[PDB]
Amino acid sequence: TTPTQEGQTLRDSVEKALHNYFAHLEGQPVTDVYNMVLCEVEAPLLETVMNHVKGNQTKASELLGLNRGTLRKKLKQYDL
Amino acid sequence: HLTTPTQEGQTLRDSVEKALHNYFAHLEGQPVTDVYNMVLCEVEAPLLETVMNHVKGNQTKASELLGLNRGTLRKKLKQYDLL
Repeated sequence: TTPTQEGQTLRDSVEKALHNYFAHLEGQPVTDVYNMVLCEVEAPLLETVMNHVKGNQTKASELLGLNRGTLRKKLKQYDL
Repeated sequence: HLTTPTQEGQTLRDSVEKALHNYFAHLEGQPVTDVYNMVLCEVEAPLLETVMNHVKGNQTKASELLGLNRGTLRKKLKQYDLL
């Protein structure tokens, strides 16, 4: 009923977070942007889902629509 | 820096934390699937377009920044409709 903002949607959070990163660079060699960015999304993504199902990795997999192996593969890339 | 009423900039990783805490809180219990594609497709989408403007359509230079080959970039570039 009072004044209230919208809610930075995940798509808009990236877009404006990236955009502000392509201004503090202003021309300098930067490679592996996809792997760097995916990493900073894939870690929090992976470990936030592991809370909600309390680490039950069988239920973690059904959420992301992944496979247990594929899940535990990326899972093992961060923290067992 | 900003010594003027200004908040702390959501570092991208933090932004992923909050949007999923918030996401899952409103779905605690409902069978949700394909969150990996769904999040990925919501990160790759801006990521491609945002870079695809830093160098103005030059896909060759897009792959030199992103770090993909002109064939993973391309088939991805059009997954999120940027051919």
